[PDB]
Amino acid sequence: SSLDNIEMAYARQIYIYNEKIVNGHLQPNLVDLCASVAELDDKSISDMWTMVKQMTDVLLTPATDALKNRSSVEVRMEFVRQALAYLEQSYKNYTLVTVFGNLHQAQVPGTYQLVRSFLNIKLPLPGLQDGEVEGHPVWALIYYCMRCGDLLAASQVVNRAQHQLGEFKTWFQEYMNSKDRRLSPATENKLRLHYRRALRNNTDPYKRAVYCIIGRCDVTDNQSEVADKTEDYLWLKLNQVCFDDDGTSSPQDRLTLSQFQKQLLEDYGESHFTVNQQPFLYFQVLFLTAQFEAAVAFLFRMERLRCHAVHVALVLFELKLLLKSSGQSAQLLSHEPGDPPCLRRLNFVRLLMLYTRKFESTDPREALQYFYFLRDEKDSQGENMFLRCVSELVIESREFDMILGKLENDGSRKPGVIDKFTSDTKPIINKVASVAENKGLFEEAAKLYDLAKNADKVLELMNKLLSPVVPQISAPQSNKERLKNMALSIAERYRAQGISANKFVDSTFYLLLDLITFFDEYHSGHIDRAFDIIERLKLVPLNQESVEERVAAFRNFSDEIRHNLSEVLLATMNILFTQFKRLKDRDSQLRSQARTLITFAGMIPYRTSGDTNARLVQMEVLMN
Repeated sequence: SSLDNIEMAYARQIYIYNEKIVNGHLQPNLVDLCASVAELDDKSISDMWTMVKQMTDVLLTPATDALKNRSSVEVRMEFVRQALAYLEQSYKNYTLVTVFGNLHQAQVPGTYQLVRSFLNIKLPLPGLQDGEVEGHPVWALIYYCMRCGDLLAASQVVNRAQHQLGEFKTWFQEYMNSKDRRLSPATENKLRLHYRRALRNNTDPYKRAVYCIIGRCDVTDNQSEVADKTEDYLWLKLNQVCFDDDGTSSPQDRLTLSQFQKQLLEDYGESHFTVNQQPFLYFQVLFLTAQFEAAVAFLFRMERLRCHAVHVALVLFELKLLLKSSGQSAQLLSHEPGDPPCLRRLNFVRLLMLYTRKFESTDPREALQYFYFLRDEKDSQGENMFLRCVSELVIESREFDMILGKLENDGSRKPGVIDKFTSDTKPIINKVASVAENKGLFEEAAKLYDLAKNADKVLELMNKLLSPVVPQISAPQSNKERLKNMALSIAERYRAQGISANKFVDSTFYLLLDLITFFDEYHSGHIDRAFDIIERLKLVPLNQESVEERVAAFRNFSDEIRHNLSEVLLATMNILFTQFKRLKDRDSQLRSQARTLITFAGMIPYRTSGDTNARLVQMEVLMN
């Protein structure tokens, strides 16, 4: 098996997810099934799924293309709110463990008191301004209340520092009471002027940071003294991004979400974030900024972490969030000319195929579960992608019994892996059989048509396969022996089970087998038994009385039968010629039969009739 513990754990979740789809039961959320796998791995994987769950928990318009939803301002703003919520709750957890040692012992206080207990450890310094509030510097209290996502707690601190904060009291009030955490253009410019004029080059880093979080200003300043870690930097910038240009505000000192997204993907990039040691940190950077496709593409190239990237993509696919490439030939990560900037396309088919191809040779059962995600996908020619992957896997692996089921001698069918995806498995088996047929795998196709109980196609292909080998020697491990044996198996099973194709195809098949028996007795030297066979077949005439009706019947015999007339005539003539020598009136009728064959041969057009008729007459001459 090529699947490791986590990869296999994921596969089981896909098995469960698919089982519910097929049986029309209440379908549990895939993200939840996948998140439970993090228990078997580090906290990075648990944190990844926690983030993914929150970033994809947004309100989407139903029955709508992912591009329309992903491009709407409502959805884009909700991604930011979900990212800010995650980053704020994450920091509040870091504060709970800092004060209580671990999240277990926190068993809860309000944000204001929690921050106070936190500053005892965080700030057990000179530059701070505007005094304290109940023992701790006011701006540190405000910043960390905001960093924990509790604006009400921050306002309580402001309400207790009205004295020295000045006009910031009313600015924070408007900010908190605004629905989108945004000041009015007039108050924002006022604050911005106040920041540039006075509070720039200030000694209280918390004051500067709080000011331009509220004012969404100094966007090139990362406030590193207080927002020293990557998540603090994401939280800061996401609080400052402006989505669309309203046409009235000044663009100076403004950070749009598009720029910020392109700064992290293009300008900074993998290298900046110490990528190999902390690939999940860059994945978080991309995913928290709603660059889902680029995030998946990035993590997918980390082959040790590829399963995580694939199953995040499956969640995005199932939630109708994923932006998919139009074609299967595009790169893994691409973009279309009319898509908004920073929105990218993921080649979903390619990503899934590259993943299954790692293990479909050793674990075909699992690969089939992942193929089912392509049941609604179509290839460049319009074929169902799930059936195409199934057909190719079946044909290339030759695991016909396991995947498609096993036909038993009594006509029953043992279920296969395919039975887990439907109850009407016959059309799928037939489809795979046709694919094998178009590829020239006629023996394989016939077996598959037999599994599908498609008698017309089985005997059609067997006629095509038997016809060339009818006169050949049934040598061990030869093509004729193999084809003859599977023809005898079919004949026996079909006779016992009462199965029959259309009369024309059906009679051709059993006549081809009867001729195979004729030649085998002939090649084995059983001249008399061979003669008894061909006579009972009433195929060629042995007396002038039967010549006319044999010529008539030959006009409706299949090309497969007509192709073998030459060898039937030669072998039959040699039988009469052999029986003639062994006598040395038995002669009159023996040479009369030979002359009947020549007469019959002359009235019938058949392959190689010139050289054959010559050889027949040459044997007759050695009898008269």
